[PDB]
Amino acid sequence: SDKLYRVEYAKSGRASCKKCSESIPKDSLRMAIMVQSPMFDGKVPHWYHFSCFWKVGHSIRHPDVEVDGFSELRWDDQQKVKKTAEA
Amino acid sequence: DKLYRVEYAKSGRASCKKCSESIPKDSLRMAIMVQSPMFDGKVPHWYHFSCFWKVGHSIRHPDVEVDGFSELRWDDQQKVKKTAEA
DNA sequence: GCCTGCAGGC
DNA sequence: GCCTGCAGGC
Ligand SMILES: [Zn+2]
Ligand SMILES: [Zn+2]
Repeated sequence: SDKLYRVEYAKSGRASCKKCSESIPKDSLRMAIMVQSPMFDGKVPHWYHFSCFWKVGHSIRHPDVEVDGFSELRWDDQQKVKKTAEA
Repeated sequence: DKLYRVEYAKSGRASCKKCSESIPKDSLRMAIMVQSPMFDGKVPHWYHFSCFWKVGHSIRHPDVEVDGFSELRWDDQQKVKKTAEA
């Protein structure tokens, strides 16, 4: 993907939130900023807790198109994302 | 503590202790379970379903002797039950 | 228990 | 691409 953001249920409980530094629990809703790596080719996620993600400031107009993995979310979470972005 | 286990193969890496060929992921496989003296916990010796019977393993009552039996799909439950009889 | 293949994190 | 955890084999 070439999108700037990603959302998904945490594939493990091992990722740390770039903002608050705590672990992001398996299966919890997490969002990433996708960044290029200097050490190799490929994009790499910077993960945040859902709430942590929004605190750090974001002008996401249409979550459905800008955020990779939006469609694979449970419906009510797709809403939680829209309501939050629009806020 | 049952002596046998049956399940759909969790991976494709296990090798049949009768014929030596690999046991394909999700295929129906059977094990005799053995206690390890190197660590607490049982080691399974896996077989392709058919190979299991060709080495002299024997089961009268699958339901009770074979761990995992009742989570098999129905037709596989019947296959095991009949093969055991035969 | 040890190994290994690979998924997840970075 | 490097590191590590871990599931799955034995
Ligand atoms: Zn956080
Ligand atoms: Zn075999």
